[PDB]
Amino acid sequence: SFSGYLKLTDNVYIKNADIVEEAKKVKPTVVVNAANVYLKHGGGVAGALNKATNNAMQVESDDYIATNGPLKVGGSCVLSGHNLAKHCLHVVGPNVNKGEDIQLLKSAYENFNQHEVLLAPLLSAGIFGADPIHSLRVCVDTVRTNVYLAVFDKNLYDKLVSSFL
Ligand SMILES: CCn1cc(NC(=O)c2ccc(F)cc2)cn1
Repeated sequence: SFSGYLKLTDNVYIKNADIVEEAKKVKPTVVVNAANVYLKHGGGVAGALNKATNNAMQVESDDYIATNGPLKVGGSCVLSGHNLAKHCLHVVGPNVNKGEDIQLLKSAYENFNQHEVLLAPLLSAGIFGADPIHSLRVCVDTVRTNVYLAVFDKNLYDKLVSSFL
């Protein structure tokens, strides 16, 4: 199971880890992707997860978009986890670098509540432009299921833990 995590709350855990390496190691039932509405996994966590699947995640995602159209900001879809997990929950947090409503971050985290346990990144953090400290606060105040957060950046992980209220 998950190892080396710091317990933040009853159900939220955090670790300084590369979510791809963490997924390959644990093979969780659900790995969360920091997706965009088009499921175009170009960079950040999405680009890294997709590259780990040898682009199979992108091929599957393009078929999903061709059939269903884009996701909503704050929405999600469950697709295959490929070699990383049983499932990948593609969750679209608001991208503040695209002027998207940061209030949609709570709606984005609500998708995690449909899964009993998840391996996840901080939504809207990194290249999505939101403050990761704010993302962690929304996560702990929204998610009620067991979430294991992987924070790639050591310095950010330390800042998140040391400032956690
Ligand atoms: C650790 C590497 N890294 C940190 C960030 N983000 C921030 O720290 C931040 C802080 C305040 C903001 F208003 C927006 C973003 C993205 N990558």
